[PDB]
Amino acid sequence: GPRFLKVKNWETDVVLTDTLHLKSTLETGCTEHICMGSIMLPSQHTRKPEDVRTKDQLFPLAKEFLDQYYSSIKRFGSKAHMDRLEEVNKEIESTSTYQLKDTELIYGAKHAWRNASRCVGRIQWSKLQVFDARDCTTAHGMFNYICNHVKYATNKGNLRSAITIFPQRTDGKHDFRVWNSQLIRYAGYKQPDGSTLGDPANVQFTEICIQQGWKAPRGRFDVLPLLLQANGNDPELFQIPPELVLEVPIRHPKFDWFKDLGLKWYGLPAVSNMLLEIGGLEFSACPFSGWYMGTEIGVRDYCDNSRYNILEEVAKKMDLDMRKTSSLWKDQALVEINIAVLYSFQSDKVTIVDHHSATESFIKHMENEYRCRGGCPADWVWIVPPMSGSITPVFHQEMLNYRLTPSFEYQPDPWNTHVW
Amino acid sequence: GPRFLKVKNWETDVVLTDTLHLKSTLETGCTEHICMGSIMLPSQHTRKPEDVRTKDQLFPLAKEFLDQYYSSIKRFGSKAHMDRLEEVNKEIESTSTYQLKDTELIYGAKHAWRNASRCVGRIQWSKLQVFDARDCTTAHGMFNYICNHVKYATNKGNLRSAITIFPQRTDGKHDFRVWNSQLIRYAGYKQPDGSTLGDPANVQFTEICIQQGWKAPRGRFDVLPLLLQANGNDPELFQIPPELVLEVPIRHPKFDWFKDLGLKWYGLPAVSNMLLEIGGLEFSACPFSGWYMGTEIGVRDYCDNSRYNILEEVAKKMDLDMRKTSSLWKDQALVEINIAVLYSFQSDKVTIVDHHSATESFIKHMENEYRCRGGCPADWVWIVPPMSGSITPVFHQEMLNYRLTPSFEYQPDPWNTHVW
Ligand code: HEM
Ligand code: HEM
Ligand SMILES: C[C@H](O)[C@H](O)[C@H]1CNc2nc(N)[nH]c(=O)c2N1
Ligand SMILES: C[C@H](O)[C@H](O)[C@H]1CNc2nc(N)[nH]c(=O)c2N1
Ligand SMILES: CC(=N)NCc1cccc(CN)c1
Ligand SMILES: CC(=N)NCc1cccc(CN)c1
Ligand SMILES: [Zn+2]
Repeated sequence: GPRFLKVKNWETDVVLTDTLHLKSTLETGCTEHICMGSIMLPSQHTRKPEDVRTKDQLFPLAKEFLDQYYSSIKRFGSKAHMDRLEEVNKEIESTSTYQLKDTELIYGAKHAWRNASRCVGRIQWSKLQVFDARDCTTAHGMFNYICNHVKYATNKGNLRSAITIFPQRTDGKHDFRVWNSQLIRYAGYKQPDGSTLGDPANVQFTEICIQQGWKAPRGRFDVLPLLLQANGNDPELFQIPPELVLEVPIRHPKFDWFKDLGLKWYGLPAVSNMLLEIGGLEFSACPFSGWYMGTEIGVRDYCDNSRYNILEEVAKKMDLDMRKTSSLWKDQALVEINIAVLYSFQSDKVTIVDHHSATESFIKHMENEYRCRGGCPADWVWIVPPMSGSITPVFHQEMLNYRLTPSFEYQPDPWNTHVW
Repeated sequence: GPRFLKVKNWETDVVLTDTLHLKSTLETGCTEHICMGSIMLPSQHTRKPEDVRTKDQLFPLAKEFLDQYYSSIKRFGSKAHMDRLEEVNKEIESTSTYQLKDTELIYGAKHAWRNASRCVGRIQWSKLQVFDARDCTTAHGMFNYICNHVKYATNKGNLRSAITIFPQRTDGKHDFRVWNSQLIRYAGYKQPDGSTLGDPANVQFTEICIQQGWKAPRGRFDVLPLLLQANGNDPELFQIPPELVLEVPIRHPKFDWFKDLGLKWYGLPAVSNMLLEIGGLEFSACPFSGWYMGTEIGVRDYCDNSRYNILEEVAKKMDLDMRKTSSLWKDQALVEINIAVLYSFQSDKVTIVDHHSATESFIKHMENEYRCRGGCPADWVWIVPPMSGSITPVFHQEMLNYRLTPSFEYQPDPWNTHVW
C-alpha cells in the first residue's frame, strides 16, 4: 500500500487495511534493515530507573491522551476539553504532576489492554473492573486492596476481569511496587542435590521472601507470600488468605493414574509486575487479571524446560517410546497434559479458555478493530499458541505490530534498584 | 547494545552478539514505528515484472558480490580481484550483462541458502550440489536437466541437496521459468458438487496443464506435469518419468486402519518458483531441493484447512470426542498423523527429519554462524514448527532477521505476466 497497510489471512484470504498504525509514535525496535519482532524486551520503552519525566516532557504527553480521550467521546476541542487541558496544564506547573479524573482512568486502563499487542484475549477489553487504589499509602492498605481484587476476580470460579491501580509515580514521594511477578504464584527451592523443588522461575524471588522471614512450607505448590512496596518503603510480607486462593487439582478424563502426578495450579492469572502509562502518568503498581488460556499452564508453566518440566515423567507413565525423538512422545505427552488442564478446570467449574476458541475470538476481535478503530496492533510471535499453532487461525493471520498509548510496559525488578 | 545487537535464548540464557546485520542493505519492510515480521510478502524485493536492471544499476551490485567473494577467500584487493572487477565492468559495458565464473556461481548458490532467513535446515548449507544449466536453450533441455536433478537428489531415498541453475535473465533474450511451484506436486480439481479433489492449493495450476493438453487421471494424488518455459517462449508440458518420482504410502505404527485413509506423499521437496540473485544477476529458474521436515507434510500439507484438510476424517476414525474443541481432538489427530509420516518415511528408508532434531540443529547452526560469521538472519515466524512450537528450542530463541545477498526471492507467477 501507499500508506494504508494491508494484512491478509492466508487461510481465508480475507484482507484488512490498517490506518491505525499512523497514530503510533513509540518505536518498535525494528529498522528498515532489521527486524526485532522476536526479541522479548526490545527496550524501546522498557522503562528506566532514572529520574521521573519532567514538567516539560509531561504536558505534551498529558495533552496527547486528553485530545485522544475527548476525541473518543466526540468532544474534541470542546469548552470542556480545552478547560480540562488548561486545568492539567495549570496543575502540572505547580505540582510537577497531575491526577486523572475517574473517567479518564478507566478509559486509559481499558485502552492499555485494548492496545496490548501481545494479549490474545483483548476481545474482552471493554469489560474490565477498575479498582482505584490511588488513596492507598501503606503495604497493609495495598494488601487489603489486593485481597479484595483476588476475591472479586475469582468470583467463586466464575472469573471476572479487573485491575487495581495504586498511586502514580511522582519523584521523591516514591514508588508503589507489588514485588511479585503475579499476585498468585508458587515458590521454587534450589535443592542441594542440584534438583529444584517447585516452579524454578521463582527460585530468586522465593529467596527474598525467606530472607524477609517467610515460613516456607518447602513443598512443590507453595503459594508465595505477597511482598508489597508502598511509597518507596521497604517491602513487607503478607500471606494471601488461603480461602481466597482458588486452586484446581489436575486430573485426566481417562488416565486415572494422571491424578497421581500430583499436579495442581491456581485459577487466577494476575500479572502484577508491569507498568500502566496514561497521559504520561506512570502506575508502577497495577496488578491486573483475567482468566487462563489452557496452553499457558499446560504447555508453558508445566512443560517449559526451565519451569516445571513434566515431559519425561508424564511420558514415562504413559509408557511412551522415548527411544528416539521421532516417536513424537513429547508431543504426545503434551497433548494429554493439556487435555487434563481444560478438563480439570471445567470440572471444578473454574473459567478457562482453550487455544482454539481463544484465537478464534481474536480474529473476530481483529475484524472488529479494523472495522471500527482502523486496525489493531498484534504481536504474531506472542498471539500464536505454544502448541498446534498451525491448526489455530491466528497462525495464518498476518499481524501488524506497533506501539499505542496508553499501554502496559515492563519495568526493572525493584530488588535490583531499591536500597535497604 | 550500541551497534552490536544481542539475541538471548530464554530457556538456556545463552547470548549471541550480532555484527552481521551491519552488512544488510535491502529493507525488511519494518520501520521504527511498525513491524511487519509476520507479513508473508513484505515486498521489499518481491521482484518486479518491469524492465531488467540496467548497466549502471548492475556494476555496483556485481562489484559488491565480487568484493564479498574475494573477501571470503582472503584475497580482497588482489590483482585477481581487481582484474576480475575490470573484467566484469568491461563485459557489462558491452553486453549490458555478464557471466559468473563457475566458482562464483557455487559460492553464490551456497550463500543464497546460507542467507535464507526462513529456512531452518541451513546447517546443511555448505553441502549443496550445483547443476549449471546455463547452456540450456529449450524446454526439452530444461526437462532433461530437471530429470537428472530429480534422480540425483532422490538418490534412491538417500536424498541429497542440489539446485539446478538455468540461464540468467537478460532483457529481450528472455526468461526461463519452471511454471511449477515445486518440481513434484499433486493436482487439484474443483468438483461440481463444491468439493475439491486433491491438493486445493494447485487447482489453478492444474487448470493450466489441462488447457494445455494434460491428460489428468483426475484422482487424489496425481503428480502434475512439468510445464517449462524456456527463453521466454510459451511453456510446454512434460511428464516426469514415474520411475523417478519416489513416493511414500502413509501408515501408522499402531493404527492399522490408518492405511485405509489412503494417504501418500512424495519424498522430494523441490522449490522451483523462486529467484536466485547473485552479483545483481537474476536466475528466474533455479529449482532447489533438500529433504522434508515431518511437520511440512503432516501439519501443513495435510491438516491446513485450504489444503488436504484431513482433521475430521482422521479424528472420526479415531472415534474422538468432537463434541467440543476443548477435547483437543484436532491436536490429537494432528499428533498421530505426524507420527505416521515420520514412521512411514523412515520405514521405506526415505530421508526425513522431525521438528525436534531439525530445530535442535538450527540452534547449533546459529551458534556456528555467530561464532564464525558474526551472526545469522533468522525469521522466527517461519523457523518455529507449526506444531508443539514451545517444546522445540527455537521458540525460546530470539532471532534477528535482515536481508543478505546473494539470496532467494519470490517472483510473479508467469501466467499473470506471459502473453500467448
Ligand atoms: C480475559 C482473559 C484474558 C486472556 C485469556 C488473555 C490471554 C493472554 C495470554 C495467553 C497471554 C500470554 C502470557 C504469557 O505468555 O506470559 C497474555 C498476555 C498479555 N495480556 Fe492478556 N489476556 C486476558 C486478560 C488480560 C487483562 C485483564 C489484561 C489487562 C487489562 C491483559 C494484558 C495482557 C498483557 C499486557 C500481556 C503481555 C504480557 C507480557 O508482555 O509479558 N490480559 N494474555
Ligand atoms: C536439507 C533440507 C532442508 C530442510 C529440512 C529445510 C527446511 C525448510 C522448511 C521446513 C521450510 C518451510 C517451507 C514452507 O513452509 O513452505 C524451508 C524454507 C526454505 N528453505 Fe529450506 N530446508 C532445506 C533445504 C533447502 C535448500 C536445498 C535450499 C536452497 C539451496 C533451501 C531454501 C529455503 C528457502 C528459500 C525457504 C523459504 C521458502 C519461502 O520463503 O517460501 N532449503 N526450509
Ligand atoms: C500470516 C503468517 O505470516 C503465515 O501464516 C506464516 C507463519 N509462519 C510460517 N512458517 C513456515 N515455516 N511456513 C509458512 O508457510 C508460514 N506461514
Ligand atoms: C524468543 C521468543 O521471543 C520468546 O521465546 C517468545 C515467543 N513467543 C511467546 N509467546 C507468548 N505468548 N509468550 C511467551 O512467553 C513467548 N516467548
Ligand atoms: C492474563 C493472562 N491470561 N495471562 C497473562 C500472564 C499471566 C501470568 C504471567 C504472565 C507473564 N507474562 C502473564
Ligand atoms: C526444502 C524444504 N524442506 N521445503 C521448502 C518447500 C517445499 C515445498 C514448498 C515450499 C513453499 N514454500 C517450500
Ligand atoms: Zn520488525
